[PDB]
Amino acid sequence: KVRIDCSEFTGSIVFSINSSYSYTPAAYYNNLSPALQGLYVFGAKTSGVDGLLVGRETVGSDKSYNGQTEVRECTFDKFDRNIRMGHNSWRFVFYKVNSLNALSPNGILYVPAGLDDSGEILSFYHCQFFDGAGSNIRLSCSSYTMVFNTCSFLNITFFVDSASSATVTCNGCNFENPGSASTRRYVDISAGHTNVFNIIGGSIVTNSNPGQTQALLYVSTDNLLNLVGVTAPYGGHYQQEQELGYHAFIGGAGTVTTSGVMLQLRNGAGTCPLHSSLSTFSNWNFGYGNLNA
Amino acid sequence: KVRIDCSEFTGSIVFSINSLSPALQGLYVFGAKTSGVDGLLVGRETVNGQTEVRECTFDKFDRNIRMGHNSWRFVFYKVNSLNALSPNGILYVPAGLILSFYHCQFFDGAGSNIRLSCSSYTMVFNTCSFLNITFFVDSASSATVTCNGCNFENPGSASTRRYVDISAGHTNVFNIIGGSIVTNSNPGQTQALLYVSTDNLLNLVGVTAPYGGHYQQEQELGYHAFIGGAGTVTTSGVMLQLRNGAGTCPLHSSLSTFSNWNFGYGNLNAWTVDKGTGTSSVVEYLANAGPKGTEGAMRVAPVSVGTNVSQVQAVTNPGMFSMSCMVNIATTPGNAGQVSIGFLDAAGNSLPGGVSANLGTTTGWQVIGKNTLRGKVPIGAKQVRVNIQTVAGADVKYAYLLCNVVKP
Amino acid sequence: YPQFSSMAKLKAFPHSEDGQLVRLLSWHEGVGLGGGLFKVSTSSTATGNDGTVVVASNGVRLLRVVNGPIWADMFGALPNSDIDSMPAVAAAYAYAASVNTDLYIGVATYKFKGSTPINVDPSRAGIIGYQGKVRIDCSEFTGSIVFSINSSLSPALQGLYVFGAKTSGVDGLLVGRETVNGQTEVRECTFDKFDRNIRMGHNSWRFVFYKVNSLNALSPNGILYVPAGLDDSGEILSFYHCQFFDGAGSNIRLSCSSYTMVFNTCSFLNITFFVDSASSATVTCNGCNFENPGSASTRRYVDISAGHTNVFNIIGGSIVTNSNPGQTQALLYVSTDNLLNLVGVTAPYGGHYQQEQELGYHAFIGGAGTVTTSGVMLQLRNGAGTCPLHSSLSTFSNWNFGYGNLNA
Amino acid sequence: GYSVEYPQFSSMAKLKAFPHSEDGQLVRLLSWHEGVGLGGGLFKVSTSSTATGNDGTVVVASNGVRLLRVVNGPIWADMFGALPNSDIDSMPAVAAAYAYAASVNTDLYIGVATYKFKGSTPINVDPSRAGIIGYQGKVRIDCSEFTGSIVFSINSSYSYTPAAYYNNLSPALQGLYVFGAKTSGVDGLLVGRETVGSDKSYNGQTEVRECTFDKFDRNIRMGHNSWRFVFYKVNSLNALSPNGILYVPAGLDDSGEILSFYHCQFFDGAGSNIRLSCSSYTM
Repeated sequence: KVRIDCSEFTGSIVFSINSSYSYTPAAYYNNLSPALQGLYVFGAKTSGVDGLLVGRETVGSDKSYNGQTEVRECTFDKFDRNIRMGHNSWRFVFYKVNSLNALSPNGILYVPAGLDDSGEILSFYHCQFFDGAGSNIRLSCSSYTMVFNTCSFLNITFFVDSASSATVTCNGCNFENPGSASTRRYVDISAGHTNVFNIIGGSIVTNSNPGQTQALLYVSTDNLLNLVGVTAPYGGHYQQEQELGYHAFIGGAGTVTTSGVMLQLRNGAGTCPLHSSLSTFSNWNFGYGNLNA
Repeated sequence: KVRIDCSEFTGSIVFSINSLSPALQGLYVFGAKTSGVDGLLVGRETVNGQTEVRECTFDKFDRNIRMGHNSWRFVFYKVNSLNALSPNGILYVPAGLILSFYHCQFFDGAGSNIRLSCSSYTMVFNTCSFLNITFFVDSASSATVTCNGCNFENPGSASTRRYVDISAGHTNVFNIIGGSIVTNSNPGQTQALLYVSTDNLLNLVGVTAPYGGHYQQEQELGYHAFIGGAGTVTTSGVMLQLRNGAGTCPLHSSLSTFSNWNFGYGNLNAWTVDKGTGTSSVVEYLANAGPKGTEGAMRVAPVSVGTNVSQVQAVTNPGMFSMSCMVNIATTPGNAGQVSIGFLDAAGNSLPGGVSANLGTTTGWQVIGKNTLRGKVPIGAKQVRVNIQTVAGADVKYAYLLCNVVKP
Repeated sequence: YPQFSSMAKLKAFPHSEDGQLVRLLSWHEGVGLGGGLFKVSTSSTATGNDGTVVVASNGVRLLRVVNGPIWADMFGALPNSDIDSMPAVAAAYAYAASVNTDLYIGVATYKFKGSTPINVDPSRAGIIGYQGKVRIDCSEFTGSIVFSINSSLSPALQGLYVFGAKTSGVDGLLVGRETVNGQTEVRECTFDKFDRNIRMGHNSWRFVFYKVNSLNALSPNGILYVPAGLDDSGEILSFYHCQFFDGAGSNIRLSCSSYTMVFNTCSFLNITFFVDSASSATVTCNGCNFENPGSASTRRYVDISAGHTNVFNIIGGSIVTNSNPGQTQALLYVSTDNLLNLVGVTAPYGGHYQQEQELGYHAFIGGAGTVTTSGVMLQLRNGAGTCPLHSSLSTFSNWNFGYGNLNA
Repeated sequence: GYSVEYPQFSSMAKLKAFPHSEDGQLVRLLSWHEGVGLGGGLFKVSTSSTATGNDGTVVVASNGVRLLRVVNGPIWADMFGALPNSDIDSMPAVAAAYAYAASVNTDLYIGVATYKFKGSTPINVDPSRAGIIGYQGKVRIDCSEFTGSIVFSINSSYSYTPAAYYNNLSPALQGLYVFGAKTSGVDGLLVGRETVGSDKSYNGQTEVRECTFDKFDRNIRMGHNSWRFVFYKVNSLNALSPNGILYVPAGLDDSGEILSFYHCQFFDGAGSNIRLSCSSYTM
């Protein structure tokens, strides 16, 4: 129950977490105690003031051994970027960490491209990511692997535009639009190649809005979206045909796979197919240029 | 940062845990790699609560962490284990005995590894990392290991050690879900980094299979693939690195798209042989003629006109594929021929997304298909057809025609 | 002094007082690097370079008051940052060459982006790390070559670890030019993860390589490539204590005719040395090691595969063969009309030798060329055994019954 | 004319004793030792820094405020208080300077002079991180009073990368005339390590250049992981041991690949010789 009011702080970052060692004793000590615990840290949405920097702003003379560092039971609120990955952002674990109401469009959680010695299993357990006023999560770094376990993504979009080899795994997470009338996507893998997004279990909740004019899940060419053990939602406000030209849940020219997915066959409003890549029938869109098949 | 120096401790084990605070928390416990001196024993050496070890590091013991007989449910959180003396020193579950690990790091063994040898034993790792160590599973029967969101890597290492080696027993299961498998370039990866033995299973879900130019697993297997062993491999939502400039390889024999791919039938069945007008062209099965000299091979020496050997099988979107071939050109006028992969719908119509690999003129056993025979399964595809074309006047042996379409 | 926090602020201000001294705190805002005193000149028409000559927005020149050496930070290079430093380093080198002084680069990591090569003119200036482990990250560079060395003395390049990301079509170092006296050296540099790490082009200068490392290239000729057609490059290419290793499929290929290369105390590890020049290529290796360390791979060490009158000399040094499943092919190959001379070196033997699979008989060297031996030693006390080297060294006539009879 | 560009301090002691209070302020150290005119430079005052003091590049004032040296180029020993031509043991200052230099992957330079090395603590050069370079090749190191097992060892801290990238980029030792007094048990240079480590040491491409080792027990001795070292213009002379000029003992691990010597002079006449006893060794 410690609250840190940073409304009058004008620095670039309030907290940074980075080891002073390249190997030992960091390989013995990082895991013994949390780096930050029990702190509710909030600002006043001042431009240029970030909450937490994970790693360092610039590449060090040597590597910084940050593996096994923990941020626990903390909230970062009303900063420009609440949590930002820097160099040497590897094997950090966030347990019961909340990020909310950030100023930047990437303010909830930002992983910029170009990071050195970063990307090994950035883990989040029981974390809450929330906004609704334009801030989102964006993963832009290549060869970056993140795991979210029992986390909540509320009124935000999870953007992945890494050039290559991003892997996001969500186990038991809930994606929801509570209170909001926004048509924003839940997950948007918009660029690069060999990017993988896994939705394993959890729930996808789609509360009614004026009309869902775009697909809530989007996977671009050469990327993969895997749905495992999850129920595909349906609502009468679903109007994804405005974007795609047809009534389907997922957009984009990437690939979707389905394992243990359920449909709401019991929904009075109806049910829709998930993605073009799951088409049962050949020449489904008459893309052959003829009527063959 | 509490530091427990056990370099002069001469006992069998330093700590034991036997019967909701954690049992241990906040301790760096290290030894001097003295033989017979173990760090942590979970349970007793001789034959219903939940207990936890958090925020501890075990280092430089014979066996850092060892499981014993105990009925309590154990959970590890932010535990490091590194640099042990015993070959099983990182973590050892002996035979004759759910164990859960969260954000634990098992690394820098310098010869020490993880070994699960206990039958009917279940282990779960979440957001853990296994670095410069091997994970052995030689349980007699029914061992289960599930790694969700974990990383297997060789950071800064030249070693060709395996990442996962399921080496014995039956009905042992190893699941890799999400996370990452990273293979930094080394002097040459001449053995498979994943191995699943007979009657055992390796399941890969939602993880990207890496590729690197240093991959040389054919030295062990006789053919270019990622996983060895006569067990079974399943894939669901697995991504292949189709745009990797060095190439891509199939994953396992158990995922072969085509029948009689290794000519283990003892014949050329399942392969459609079309000599064309070249009735004189010879297409024969040759025993003990492949790369290892212990496997079948198909020799094709066309005369006057080329010969095409093909096989078609069922496949459908969604899917990704990669194929490798073992080819030995004895002699050829020019380009010896071409291996090609095409897709068709159920009505036989050819579809876009076909790929081909030219055989060239170099003699001797060689891998074909690395950066050529790969891609995405086109939408609406219902059949996949491989065709092996050999030009007239060329004499070529073919072996291990391994294609994988990674999908459920 | 009047103070400006950044180059942008310095350029934007309307400087009007001739001779006035102003202080630049830093080239980039807040970094505290690249700053210094500048003198306003209203008469100067010198070309701006954003380093020693700054042209303000109003056209007034500011001339850097230099107290000491030129640093790339003075031209806007940002060490240990994700910003592209190549324009600043290129501009700094251009100034350095203009005053016939080497460009010193401080120890740090620099990112090279874009597609514009830097051409080092060794008759004017080299690029020298001062002093330590300087890293030049070219992973995002998309040009044909990062560095070229061409005039048409201090070393041209020294103390630099230059690496890419194995992007196809992006080469590391080109010595000479793409199209048709003087001596210059490349020393203490590492080239890593390019398509072709080092490629020879057209040039009349005698190049010497000292303590140069080349490894892990994408191209099959990626370690070191001497293409055919280099008629204008008549000088001997010399290498001293250079390491060519861990190619991950990349190799050395000499394809140019009438071309001579000399290697002294170099190591060729986990790579093949190819020579396929049409005629009159000469490679001499004195005190070199050819080995397959850590990977135990069966790939050939030396393959003189084509042409005529090509000579490969192995003088002293060592040929080491680590054990594998089976050495099913000869590690040394010399084709028809070519010559491999072995002098004062020990031929190795191992029980894994299975060269009869390729040759039909048990011998160390393959090919229909010629092998000579002077002062060569055999491992006569090797318990696994010993084998003959080559057919061309046959003691007895009609040894293979190639006469078509039993004569002799 | 009594104005100065930056606040000036005549010695390291005065710099540390002053109560620095203005964050970011640039101050000038005229010299490490008062009046000597060596080791000076510009320092940036930092009140936020928690970096460990080393009395060279990171200075901690008496009030705890850090002063950070503005360094352009290699590290010099006189930045850490090393004094030319002195009777005081210079090995602690050079060891401290090298420790920082290696920590930032930068070579250590030593100014032209004669230095005395006393005590018994060897300097272990990590060729993957930093070398020790005598300025203009005219550095003399008097080890007559050194009682340790070896003056210098050269061994990498890595088993593979980045040693495969860095070892070649600069010499491990250059421009040093190192001599002892033939006291038994004191060796000059150890190439590799004394004992087999848990992992191998990637020492390939490491260079000793323009150095002389003289009047030691064994001047140059090969240890474990002694592979692909190159010695250029290195001289070994007047050693005590019968194998003192250059000794390769038997039993060495991960050793023997192309140990190379260019323009080296091996001379004695008083009983010391070269002996290669290790198997599978190529020189």
